Amino acid sequence: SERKPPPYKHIKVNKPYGKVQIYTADISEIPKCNCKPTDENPCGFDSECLNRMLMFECHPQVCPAGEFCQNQCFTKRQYPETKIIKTDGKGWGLVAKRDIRKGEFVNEYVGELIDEEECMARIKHAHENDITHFYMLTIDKDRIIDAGPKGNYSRFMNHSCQPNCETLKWTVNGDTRVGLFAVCDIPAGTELTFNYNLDCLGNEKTVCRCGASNCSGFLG
Ligand SMILES: Nc1ncnc2c1ncn2Cc1cc(-c2ccc(F)c(F)c2)ncc1N1CCC[C@](N)(c2ccccn2)C1
Ligand SMILES: [Zn+2]
Ligand SMILES: [Zn+2]
Ligand SMILES: [Zn+2]
Repeated sequence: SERKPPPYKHIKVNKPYGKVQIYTADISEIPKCNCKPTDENPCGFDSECLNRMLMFECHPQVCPAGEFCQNQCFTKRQYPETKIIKTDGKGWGLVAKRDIRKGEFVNEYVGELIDEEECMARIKHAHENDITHFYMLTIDKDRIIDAGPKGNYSRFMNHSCQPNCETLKWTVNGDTRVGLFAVCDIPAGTELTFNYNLDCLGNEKTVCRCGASNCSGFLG
Protein backbone atom coordinates (compact mmCIF):
# COMPACT_ATOMS: atom_id res chain seq x y z
CA SER A 1 0.00 0.00 0.00
CA GLU A 2 1.65 3.22 -1.30
CA ARG A 3 -0.08 6.32 0.15
CA LYS A 4 0.80 8.60 -2.74
CA PRO A 5 1.16 8.04 -6.53
CA PRO A 6 4.59 8.19 -8.29
CA PRO A 7 5.99 11.73 -8.92
CA TYR A 8 4.69 13.80 -11.84
CA LYS A 9 4.06 17.48 -12.55
CA HIS A 10 0.41 18.48 -12.43
CA ILE A 11 -0.03 20.81 -15.40
CA LYS A 12 -3.02 22.54 -17.04
CA VAL A 13 -2.00 22.00 -20.68
CA ASN A 14 0.00 19.65 -22.95
CA LYS A 15 3.73 20.41 -23.08
CA PRO A 16 5.81 19.65 -26.22
CA TYR A 17 9.09 17.74 -26.09
CA GLY A 18 11.87 17.46 -28.66
CA LYS A 19 11.06 17.50 -32.34
CA VAL A 20 7.26 17.05 -32.06
CA GLN A 21 5.01 19.26 -34.21
CA ILE A 22 2.81 21.92 -32.59
CA TYR A 23 -0.01 23.87 -34.32
CA THR A 24 -1.63 27.16 -33.33
CA ALA A 25 -4.35 29.43 -34.73
CA ASP A 26 -4.80 33.16 -34.53
CA ILE A 27 -8.29 34.29 -33.40
CA SER A 28 -9.06 34.97 -37.15
CA GLU A 29 -8.62 31.25 -38.16
CA ILE A 30 -11.04 29.79 -35.52
CA PRO A 31 -14.54 28.73 -36.86
CA LYS A 32 -17.60 30.83 -35.93
CA CYS A 33 -21.00 29.23 -35.22
CA ASN A 34 -24.46 30.86 -35.84
CA CYS A 35 -25.67 30.75 -32.14
CA LYS A 36 -27.05 33.99 -30.64
CA PRO A 37 -26.22 35.16 -27.01
CA THR A 38 -30.03 35.26 -26.41
CA ASP A 39 -30.33 31.44 -27.07
CA GLU A 40 -31.65 29.00 -24.37
CA ASN A 41 -28.22 27.42 -23.88
CA PRO A 42 -25.89 29.05 -26.48
CA CYS A 43 -23.26 26.63 -27.84
CA GLY A 44 -24.54 24.28 -25.08
CA PHE A 45 -24.65 20.47 -25.07
CA ASP A 46 -28.33 20.33 -26.18
CA SER A 47 -27.86 23.24 -28.68
CA GLU A 48 -27.70 23.20 -32.51
CA CYS A 49 -24.14 24.75 -32.39
CA LEU A 50 -22.25 24.34 -35.71
CA ASN A 51 -18.91 24.32 -33.83
CA ARG A 52 -20.12 21.82 -31.21
CA MET A 53 -21.54 19.38 -33.81
CA LEU A 54 -18.21 19.30 -35.69
CA MET A 55 -16.18 18.99 -32.42
CA PHE A 56 -14.67 22.49 -32.67
CA GLU A 57 -14.32 24.57 -29.51
CA CYS A 58 -15.59 28.22 -29.79
CA HIS A 59 -13.06 30.99 -29.08
CA PRO A 60 -14.16 33.78 -26.56
CA GLN A 61 -13.32 36.68 -29.03
CA VAL A 62 -14.86 34.88 -32.06
CA CYS A 63 -18.15 33.43 -30.74
CA PRO A 64 -21.35 35.43 -31.51
CA ALA A 65 -22.77 34.21 -28.11
CA GLY A 66 -19.91 36.16 -26.47
CA GLU A 67 -19.41 35.17 -22.83
CA PHE A 68 -22.66 33.14 -22.73
CA CYS A 69 -20.96 30.56 -25.00
CA GLN A 70 -21.20 27.10 -23.38
CA ASN A 71 -18.67 25.53 -25.82
CA GLN A 72 -15.37 26.42 -24.04
CA CYS A 73 -14.88 23.27 -21.92
CA PHE A 74 -11.24 22.51 -22.85
CA THR A 75 -9.92 26.14 -22.50
CA LYS A 76 -11.81 26.81 -19.20
CA ARG A 77 -10.84 23.27 -17.95
CA GLN A 78 -14.52 22.67 -16.96
CA TYR A 79 -14.10 19.25 -15.37
CA PRO A 80 -16.52 17.55 -12.96
CA GLU A 81 -14.82 17.45 -9.54
CA THR A 82 -13.02 14.11 -9.09
CA LYS A 83 -11.06 12.25 -6.40
CA ILE A 84 -8.05 9.90 -6.71
CA ILE A 85 -8.81 6.57 -5.04
CA LYS A 86 -6.85 3.37 -4.36
CA THR A 87 -8.01 -0.04 -5.58
CA ASP A 88 -6.67 -3.59 -5.08
CA GLY A 89 -4.87 -4.77 -8.21
CA LYS A 90 -5.59 -1.64 -10.24
CA GLY A 91 -3.82 0.81 -7.95
CA TRP A 92 -4.66 4.49 -8.15
CA GLY A 93 -7.81 5.50 -9.97
CA LEU A 94 -10.24 8.37 -10.47
CA VAL A 95 -13.90 8.73 -9.26
CA ALA A 96 -16.16 11.85 -9.55
CA LYS A 97 -17.80 13.89 -6.73
CA ARG A 98 -21.00 14.60 -8.70
CA ASP A 99 -23.26 12.66 -11.11
CA ILE A 100 -22.15 12.99 -14.74
CA ARG A 101 -24.71 12.76 -17.64
CA LYS A 102 -24.14 10.81 -20.92
CA GLY A 103 -22.06 12.78 -23.46
CA GLU A 104 -20.71 15.21 -20.81
CA PHE A 105 -17.06 16.51 -20.81
CA VAL A 106 -15.21 14.76 -18.00
CA ASN A 107 -11.54 15.82 -18.49
CA GLU A 108 -8.77 16.55 -21.01
CA TYR A 109 -6.00 13.99 -21.47
CA VAL A 110 -2.99 16.24 -21.01
CA GLY A 111 0.78 15.42 -20.83
CA GLU A 112 4.18 15.72 -22.48
CA LEU A 113 3.77 15.91 -26.28
CA ILE A 114 6.20 13.59 -28.05
CA ASP A 115 6.78 12.21 -31.55
CA GLU A 116 6.71 8.47 -32.43
CA GLU A 117 10.51 7.91 -32.41
CA GLU A 118 10.63 9.40 -28.84
CA CYS A 119 7.60 7.32 -27.67
CA MET A 120 9.12 4.07 -28.99
CA ALA A 121 12.44 4.90 -27.24
CA ARG A 122 10.57 5.52 -23.89
CA ILE A 123 8.56 2.22 -24.20
CA LYS A 124 11.79 0.24 -25.08
CA HIS A 125 13.57 1.78 -22.09
CA ALA A 126 10.53 1.07 -19.82
CA HIS A 127 10.27 -2.61 -20.94
CA GLU A 128 14.01 -3.13 -20.28
CA ASN A 129 14.01 -1.45 -16.86
CA ASP A 130 10.62 -3.05 -16.07
CA ILE A 131 8.78 0.27 -15.63
CA THR A 132 4.98 0.41 -15.90
CA HIS A 133 5.12 3.66 -17.89
CA PHE A 134 2.10 3.48 -20.21
CA TYR A 135 0.88 7.05 -19.86
CA MET A 136 1.22 7.32 -23.64
CA LEU A 137 -1.84 8.14 -25.74
CA THR A 138 -1.68 8.73 -29.53
CA ILE A 139 -3.13 12.00 -30.94
CA ASP A 140 -2.24 11.10 -34.59
CA LYS A 141 0.84 9.56 -36.31
CA ASP A 142 4.02 11.14 -34.85
CA ARG A 143 2.16 12.99 -31.99
CA ILE A 144 1.81 11.07 -28.68
CA ILE A 145 0.76 12.52 -25.28
CA ASP A 146 2.98 11.16 -22.49
CA ALA A 147 1.19 11.98 -19.20
CA GLY A 148 3.91 10.09 -17.23
CA PRO A 149 6.28 12.98 -16.28
CA LYS A 150 3.56 15.63 -16.42
CA GLY A 151 -0.20 15.63 -16.86
CA ASN A 152 -3.43 16.31 -15.04
CA TYR A 153 -5.93 14.04 -13.15
CA SER A 154 -6.85 12.15 -16.37
CA ARG A 155 -3.66 10.09 -15.88
CA PHE A 156 -5.36 8.41 -12.90
CA MET A 157 -8.14 6.99 -15.07
CA ASN A 158 -7.93 3.20 -15.42
CA HIS A 159 -8.72 0.96 -18.40
CA SER A 160 -12.03 -0.84 -18.52
CA CYS A 161 -13.33 -3.37 -21.04
CA GLN A 162 -16.69 -1.81 -20.25
CA PRO A 163 -15.77 1.88 -19.98
CA ASN A 164 -18.00 4.77 -18.94
CA CYS A 165 -15.81 7.37 -20.79
CA GLU A 166 -14.24 7.64 -24.25
CA THR A 167 -11.62 9.82 -25.86
CA LEU A 168 -12.70 12.24 -28.64
CA LYS A 169 -10.27 14.41 -30.65
CA TRP A 170 -11.38 18.08 -30.78
CA THR A 171 -9.90 21.11 -32.59
CA VAL A 172 -9.06 23.85 -30.05
CA ASN A 173 -7.12 27.04 -30.97
CA GLY A 174 -5.60 25.56 -34.13
CA ASP A 175 -4.56 22.16 -32.75
CA THR A 176 -5.89 18.66 -31.85
CA ARG A 177 -6.80 18.08 -28.16
CA VAL A 178 -7.93 14.79 -26.55
CA GLY A 179 -11.09 15.03 -24.47
CA LEU A 180 -12.59 12.43 -22.18
CA PHE A 181 -16.41 12.31 -22.49
CA ALA A 182 -19.02 10.14 -20.76
CA VAL A 183 -20.57 7.29 -22.86
CA CYS A 184 -23.37 6.80 -20.27
CA ASP A 185 -24.79 8.49 -17.14
CA ILE A 186 -22.19 8.17 -14.33
CA PRO A 187 -23.36 8.32 -10.67
CA ALA A 188 -21.07 10.25 -8.28
CA GLY A 189 -18.43 7.98 -6.66
CA THR A 190 -18.11 5.67 -9.66
CA GLU A 191 -14.62 5.06 -11.08
CA LEU A 192 -14.01 6.88 -14.37
CA THR A 193 -12.50 4.58 -17.01
CA PHE A 194 -11.73 4.55 -20.74
CA ASN A 195 -10.59 2.01 -23.38
CA TYR A 196 -6.81 2.13 -23.96
CA ASN A 197 -6.44 0.95 -27.59
CA LEU A 198 -3.97 3.56 -28.81
CA ASP A 199 -0.67 1.64 -28.43
CA CYS A 200 1.10 -1.72 -28.85
CA LEU A 201 0.36 -5.00 -27.03
CA GLY A 202 3.34 -4.56 -24.70
CA ASN A 203 1.67 -6.51 -21.90
CA GLU A 204 4.62 -8.37 -20.34
CA LYS A 205 3.68 -8.42 -16.64
CA THR A 206 0.48 -6.42 -17.10
CA VAL A 207 -2.94 -8.09 -17.29
CA CYS A 208 -6.51 -6.84 -17.72
CA ARG A 209 -7.85 -6.28 -14.22
CA CYS A 210 -10.96 -4.33 -15.25
CA GLY A 211 -13.34 -6.97 -13.91
CA ALA A 212 -15.95 -6.50 -16.77
CA SER A 213 -17.95 -9.59 -17.85
CA ASN A 214 -16.61 -9.21 -21.44
CA CYS A 215 -12.92 -8.95 -20.32
CA SER A 216 -10.60 -10.25 -23.09
CA GLY A 217 -7.67 -10.47 -20.59
CA PHE A 218 -5.16 -7.92 -21.91
CA LEU A 219 -4.83 -4.14 -22.26
CA GLY A 220 -3.47 -3.84 -25.80
N1 LIG B 1 -7.44 -2.30 -17.02
C1 LIG B 1 -6.32 -2.34 -16.32
N2 LIG B 1 -5.87 -3.54 -15.91
C2 LIG B 1 -4.71 -3.53 -15.12
N3 LIG B 1 -4.10 -2.30 -14.82
C3 LIG B 1 -4.63 -1.16 -15.29
C4 LIG B 1 -5.73 -1.19 -16.04
N4 LIG B 1 -5.96 0.05 -16.46
C5 LIG B 1 -5.01 0.84 -15.98
N5 LIG B 1 -4.20 0.09 -15.23
C6 LIG B 1 -3.00 0.57 -14.52
C7 LIG B 1 -2.09 1.08 -15.45
C8 LIG B 1 -1.79 0.34 -16.59
C9 LIG B 1 -1.20 0.96 -17.68
C10 LIG B 1 -1.14 0.29 -18.90
C11 LIG B 1 -0.33 -0.84 -19.03
C12 LIG B 1 -0.32 -1.55 -20.22
C13 LIG B 1 -1.13 -1.15 -21.28
F1 LIG B 1 -1.13 -1.86 -22.41
C14 LIG B 1 -1.92 -0.02 -21.15
F2 LIG B 1 -2.70 0.38 -22.17
C15 LIG B 1 -1.93 0.70 -19.97
N6 LIG B 1 -0.84 2.25 -17.63
C16 LIG B 1 -1.07 3.00 -16.47
C17 LIG B 1 -1.71 2.42 -15.39
N7 LIG B 1 -2.00 3.17 -14.31
C18 LIG B 1 -2.83 4.39 -14.48
C19 LIG B 1 -3.64 4.65 -13.22
C20 LIG B 1 -2.72 4.69 -12.02
C21 LIG B 1 -2.07 3.33 -11.85
N8 LIG B 1 -3.09 2.29 -11.67
C22 LIG B 1 -1.27 3.31 -10.71
C23 LIG B 1 -0.01 3.89 -10.72
C24 LIG B 1 0.81 3.79 -9.60
C25 LIG B 1 0.36 3.10 -8.48
C26 LIG B 1 -0.92 2.56 -8.48
N9 LIG B 1 -1.72 2.67 -9.62
C27 LIG B 1 -1.21 3.02 -13.07
ZN1 LIG C 1 -22.57 27.91 -31.13
ZN1 LIG D 1 -19.86 29.47 -28.90
ZN1 LIG E 1 -10.58 -6.55 -19.10
